[PDB]
Amino acid sequence: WKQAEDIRDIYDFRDVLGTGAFSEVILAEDKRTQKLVAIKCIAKEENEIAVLHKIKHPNIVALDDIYESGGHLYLIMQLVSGGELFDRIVEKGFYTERDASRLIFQVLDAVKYLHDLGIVHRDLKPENLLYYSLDEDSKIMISDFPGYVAPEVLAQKPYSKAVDCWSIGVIAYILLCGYPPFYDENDAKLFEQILKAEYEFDSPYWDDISDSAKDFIRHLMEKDPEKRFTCEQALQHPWIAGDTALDKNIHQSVSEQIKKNFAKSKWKQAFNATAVVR
Ligand SMILES: Nc1ncnc2c1ncn2[C@@H]1O[C@H](COP(=O)(O)OP(=O)(O)OP(=O)(O)O)[C@@H](O)[C@H]1O
Repeated sequence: WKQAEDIRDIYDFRDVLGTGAFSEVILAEDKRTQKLVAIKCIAKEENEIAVLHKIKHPNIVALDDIYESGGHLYLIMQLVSGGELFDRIVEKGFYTERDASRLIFQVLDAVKYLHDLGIVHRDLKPENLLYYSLDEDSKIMISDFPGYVAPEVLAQKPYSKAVDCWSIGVIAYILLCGYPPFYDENDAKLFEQILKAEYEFDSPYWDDISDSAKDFIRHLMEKDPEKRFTCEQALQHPWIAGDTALDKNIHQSVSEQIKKNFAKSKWKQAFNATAVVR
């Protein structure tokens, strides 16, 4: 933790890379080194810095430094130039259970590590899952330090690290069909479906998906936090540890469902479709 006289003495603030609820992420140059970073600027509505600065993991975005101004906190992060999770899936032509499995393994591995350090996302979502670079074989990254929230947290019951495993469960669902497992225009009923963990592998969107992927999802999207798979157990499941994930081209359907259920995606495919032509 440092205290900048004027942070712009240290960093050249450029483009807004993304936007949060209470934050915005900005592309900046470290003027001292010429290296490119992402800076999360958080408005003012240590113990955290200590553990957060100790985070060293391939599939987690590094917290390089922290500066504090009059009314802001500036988190100097590893720059990632790959884009969000669903954006890439929608923009690329071939998608399989295998690609989904290879993505979940990484998320599990990263989250497991975070739980060993005592960190608990609790708000892990696809917007927090970014590709490291633009290449096809690029790894996924957790950036951060509406259905994704575990039933117990919404029940205001006591909860633990297991809430992240539920969140990972939900992402795996969308990664295989393209739409959230809990959907309703009325917010009140939506929270009831989540609290009851009531969901199905409805046809025909779930016709080509293997049984092992379903069983896997069932064990993470478990209402009981004590029956729910840990990161370790899910990492030991055949769908992640074995060879049960299929190589069926399930892209078109998953992609269209994402474009339908997520506003950003429909024209992210369009921008990229036009930008690549040149
Ligand atoms: N290290 C990074 N490199 C490049 N882009 C990033 C980086 N971190 C975040 N972004 C972009 O900025 C967005 C904001 O990230 P965050 O602000 O961490 O996500 P969020 O969905 O807004 O979660 P929250 O509302 O809790 O802040 C990301 O979705 C992504 O588009």
